[PDB]
Amino acid sequence: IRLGCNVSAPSGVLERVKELMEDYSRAPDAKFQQQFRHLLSVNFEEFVAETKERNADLDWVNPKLDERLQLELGQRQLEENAKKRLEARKKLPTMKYADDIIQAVRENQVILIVGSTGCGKTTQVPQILLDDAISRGCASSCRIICTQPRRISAIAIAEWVSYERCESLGNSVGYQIRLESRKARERASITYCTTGVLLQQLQSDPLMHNLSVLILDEIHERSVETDLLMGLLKVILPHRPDLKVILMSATVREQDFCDYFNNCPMFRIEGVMFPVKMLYLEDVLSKTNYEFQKRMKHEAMIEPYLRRIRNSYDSRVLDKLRLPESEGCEDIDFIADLVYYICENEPEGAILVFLPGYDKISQLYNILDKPKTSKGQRWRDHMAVFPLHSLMQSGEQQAVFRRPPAGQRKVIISTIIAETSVTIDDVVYVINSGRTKATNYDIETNIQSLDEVWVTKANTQQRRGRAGRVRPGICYNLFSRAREDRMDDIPTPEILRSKLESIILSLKLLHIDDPYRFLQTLINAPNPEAIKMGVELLKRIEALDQTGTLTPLGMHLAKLPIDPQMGKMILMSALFCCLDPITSAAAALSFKSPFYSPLGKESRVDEIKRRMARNMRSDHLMVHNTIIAYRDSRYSHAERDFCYKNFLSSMTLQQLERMKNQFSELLYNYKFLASSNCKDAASNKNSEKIPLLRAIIGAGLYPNMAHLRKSRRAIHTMATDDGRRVNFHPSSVNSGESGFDSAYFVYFQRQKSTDLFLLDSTMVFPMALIIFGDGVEAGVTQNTPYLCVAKTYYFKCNRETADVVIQLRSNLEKLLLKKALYPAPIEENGYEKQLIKAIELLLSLDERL
DNA sequence: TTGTGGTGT
Repeated sequence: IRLGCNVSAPSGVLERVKELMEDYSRAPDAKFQQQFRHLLSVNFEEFVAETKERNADLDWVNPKLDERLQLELGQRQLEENAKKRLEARKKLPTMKYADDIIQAVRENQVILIVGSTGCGKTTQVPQILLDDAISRGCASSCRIICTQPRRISAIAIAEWVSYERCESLGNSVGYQIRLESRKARERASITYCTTGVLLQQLQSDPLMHNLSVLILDEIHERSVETDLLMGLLKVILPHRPDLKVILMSATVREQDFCDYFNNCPMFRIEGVMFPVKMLYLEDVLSKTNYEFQKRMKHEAMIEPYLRRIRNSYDSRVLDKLRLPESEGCEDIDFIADLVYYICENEPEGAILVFLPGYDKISQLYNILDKPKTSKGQRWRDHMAVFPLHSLMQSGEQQAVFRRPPAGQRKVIISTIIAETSVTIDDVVYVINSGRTKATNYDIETNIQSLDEVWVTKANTQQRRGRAGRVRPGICYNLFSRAREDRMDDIPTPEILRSKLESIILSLKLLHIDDPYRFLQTLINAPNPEAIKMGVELLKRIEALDQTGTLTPLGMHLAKLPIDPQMGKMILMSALFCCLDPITSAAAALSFKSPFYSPLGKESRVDEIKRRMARNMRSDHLMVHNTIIAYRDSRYSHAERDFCYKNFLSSMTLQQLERMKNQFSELLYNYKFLASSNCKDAASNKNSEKIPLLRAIIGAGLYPNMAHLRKSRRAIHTMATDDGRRVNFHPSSVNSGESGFDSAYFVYFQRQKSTDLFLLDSTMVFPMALIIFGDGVEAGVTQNTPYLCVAKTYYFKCNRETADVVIQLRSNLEKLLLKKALYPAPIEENGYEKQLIKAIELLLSLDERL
């Protein structure tokens, strides 16, 4: 055992802490206690009955509305706005099947519609089912929900389908996503939403009584939400005979879904696209004759393929495919030559180059921008080059989407972001390096890593169509055809890679009490070791009790749109009056940092972060400071200048602000706050006290802790509580810093790439860890009296302080248990406020003099 | 000294 610094407190302070605890301990309407007890008392049978009663609205129809819409449809079909738009809609493949689709839905509860881009299924299939019900004079009985993986999809598809109907948004077509909606009318309507919205609405309506038609789209992409929803439909659909489901998929393991729902009807709908010629590494080295130079394994794969094709390609081509570095992005200069080649031959069109990461995007960018070769210098001023990465500004500006200046060919160097989330319409030529990066989590060693990997067959299939949007394109694949056959079908479904805390807890509100029983029924069942490890985390933060049942705290957390650890942090912040800074830190960890990282500006950006951090040694507080500065710039009408100087995304910042206000209102709705403004003065009386902030930030991120032993920019010896060596990720404001007031840090995310990195961190103090943590005991190890936390970090503490801190932790526990069962804001002068003021005092001892 | 991508009445 190694002993750390002294946490003992002066007599005057311990005297006051004790006086305050005694005030608190002298204390003597909850609908929520009734709601919580009622959830736990019903079995599943009673749960299904009761929800049927509260969501009855769709048992009611409006014949005057049925008729009036039946009438306005037939009437407006003779006008000239429609009948051209009906006629151009009849050009889409999906419409050929309308009557066969209507019949399949009528005769079956679940059916599957399989089709690729341009078949129109997403825009057309809702309109078909809706205009049918209108025409038969049912319009008021028809309410259609169509889920989408991505926010942008949901809006744009909803604006489009609305235009096709000669209506503004908000009438028969609407969209709802997180914190934004243009809702359609209540009946006879189509609603596009993100898959997550539909899941949250299950809490109020777990059997989907408020919809007549559910349409899941892009289920082949295997997002966590659509996998969950399909599992949950196996539970729901037996109790909902009148409910109609349409599954929708690309042709990517489409049988998996047809299998999963009995053997249900499957429509295949032919695509609309310009053909994109597929070439491989043999075909590229055949055209450009590029020459390489500056395990095997690889020899075992390629040689058998070379034999079958030996008379279809030159012997020097086949000899190049034997080089390990011929495949992928290992040689950037090779890719550079391919871009130059397409500039020389081939018609005008944009090149989209798929490389795995930020590192490789910079390399090709520098080679294309500052060319060393003569051919590159020829082409340099004739290319308009956009790097495209989730961290770079180009995605959020207008340039990369528009066609380039005349005489310039647009070359986009992108990550997998250009596969779906971001689409550029003028791309005619796709260079697919075949390499992407992946996050893997090893459950055994508890290390998440970020590794370069080969893409899957589905990735390549998708990237090919990115060349076929405008005219016939070409897709250049920088791997052999032999590699393709070794590639997996689809990427590992997201749920097999994901932390299960949030899902497990969420199921409890749906009266799915056994996560092992339920999660096993998905298309791909998660490792039960991941389920257990999720249950254990929820038990650790006391969202589930020892027998695994929901606690009152856990029902609250289950009701916040954030992971349960950060939901708990936000609650603490209400009780401890730091609401504005803590919700900023919470919102940024859930979504993302506002900082761009443009090419070449890295150190300029490390400077801006360090500046905004205001020497507080916290990535999380640093973001809040940024949001404070952002707000002040709008009050100053300086906003746009402010975002340019500091390399900040205004789209991200406004989104953080929306998330924060959402957490404000929910907590105010739950009676933890007196005001739904996250800037409200009562809620923020502590928001200036930085040790209190670090304590609450730590309360959320515990138990992720690190200890720093070294010196030198500076060099760091640091290890997590598990013993493993780590460093601050170079993008964290703590990288290379020295002169920390404390040797302890908490972090949200640890990731292995070229080292074991803490992606984000806050400097914390031992007294805060002890109060809000667990594994606390007092003792004597050598001849020193100690106080520990997590049975890991042992601190010198005299006995008077240990006996107070431990009495303090008991009262804090008793308090939280009360506040969760009987929600009500902490009264400013009451008994509860005394215990808060006791903790404020003890934590304030670590203030910087 | 370095960062695949989604998302939550």
